[PDB]
Amino acid sequence: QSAYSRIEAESYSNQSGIQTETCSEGGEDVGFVENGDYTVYNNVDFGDGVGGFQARVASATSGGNIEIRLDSSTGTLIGTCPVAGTGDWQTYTDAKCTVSGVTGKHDVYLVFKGDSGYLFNLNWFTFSE
Ligand SMILES: O[C@@H]1[C@@H](O)[C@H](O)OC[C@H]1O
Ligand code: NA
Repeated sequence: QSAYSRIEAESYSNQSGIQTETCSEGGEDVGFVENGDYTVYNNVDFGDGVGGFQARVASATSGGNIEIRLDSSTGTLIGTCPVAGTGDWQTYTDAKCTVSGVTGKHDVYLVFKGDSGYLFNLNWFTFSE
C-alpha cells in the first residue's frame, strides 16, 4: 500500500491493546488507546519523497503522541505526531508532523504514547511528499 494513500486506521495488519468502533464521521475509528498501545500497517511503500504525516484524530482528554516507527514496535523512529484534545471522542481534527527521510517498503507501527487514561481515537492517516 502506498504511504501517500489514505490509510484507514481500522485496516491494520496487527494491533496491540486497541478496539475498533463506530466513527461519527463515517466508517470506524481505532479507540480505547492507552500509553503503549499500537497498530501496524504492513508493506507500506514510501518510494523516495516522504516529508510529512497527517492523522485524523479525536480526543476527550489531552491527546498524546503518535510515534511513527518502522518495522517493529520499538523500531527506528521517523516522526512523532502530537495530538491535542478536541473536546469529544467523536469530534475530529487533523494532527500533523514532519517525517524523516525514508525509502522503500516498511511495516509502519503507530505507537501511542502519553499521560494516563485514554489518549485519542484515530480515524485514518496518510503521509505527504
Ligand atoms: O471512543 C472511546 C469511547 O467509546 C470510550 O468510552 O472511551 C475510550 C474512547 O477511545
Ligand atoms: Na477510519
